[PDB]
Amino acid sequence: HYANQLMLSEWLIDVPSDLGQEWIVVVCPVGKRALIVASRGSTSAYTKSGYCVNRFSSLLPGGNRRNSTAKDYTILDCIYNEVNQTYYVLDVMCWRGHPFYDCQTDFRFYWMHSKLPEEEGLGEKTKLNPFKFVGLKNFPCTPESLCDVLSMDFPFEVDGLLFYHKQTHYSPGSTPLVGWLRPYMVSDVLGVAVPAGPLTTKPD
Ligand SMILES: CN(C)c1nc2c(c(=O)[nH]1)N(C)CN2[C@@H]1O[C@H](COP(=O)(O)OP(=O)(O)OP(=O)(O)OC[C@H]2O[C@@H](n3cnc4c(=O)[nH]c(N)nc43)[C@H](O)[C@@H]2O)[C@@H](O)[C@H]1O
Repeated sequence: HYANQLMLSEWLIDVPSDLGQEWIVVVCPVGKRALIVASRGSTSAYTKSGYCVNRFSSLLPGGNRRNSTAKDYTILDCIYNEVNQTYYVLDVMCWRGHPFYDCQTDFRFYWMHSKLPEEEGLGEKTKLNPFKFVGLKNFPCTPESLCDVLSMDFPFEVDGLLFYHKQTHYSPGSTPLVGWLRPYMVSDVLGVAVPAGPLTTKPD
């Protein structure tokens, strides 16, 4: 079935000792989690719960009129952002038929840092690509980096931060090797200094 296909995070309560040297953080936009599947001709979006929420065309190698082939299917882990009609790419499980489930995440993240941009107008709205696909940036988890990101400006309403272990592979379901925290939470839970501002402002 198409359900339980996305790797899920857990609240990050315990702080990994090798955090700054073995983990990377991703700032996530507000939106809906989605399994994306481009296969022979078209692209389909599934919910975390497994059912299709859309079937359209995209500039992904998988489905599309112009660009298609056998086992040329591509599978992504995305967060759909309504206000921007954009599918923010979080992870890649399979590209052009090359599976990446058994690969460590820092490889997966780097592999999309360069292969997504290589697709002509993937980042723009177009007749064959009505929905934009934009890869999310990941950063180091050193104190300085965390401060950098927490003071950065994003083209979307930030929902939270995901913490990935560089070594873990891709396995569907919740896992401790992937952490989650609202931005205004890092100070307490991660015991570090942080730049005052929108992203670090706690709710009272
Ligand atoms: C709690 N947690 C560990 C967590 N929460 C997350 C994320 C995340 O990575 N981790 N996100 C990427 C986002 N998120 C929160 O869950 C919401 C999920 O909404 P969305 O996936 O876009 O719509 P959807 O139709 O899947 O919504 P669901 O019925 O699942 O209802 C939302 C609930 O799913 C659960 N959930 C979603 N993602 C995760 C997740 O990744 N881990 C865990 N443990 N739980 C999650 C939470 O209870 C969340 O409140 C987000 O809006 C945000 O409030």
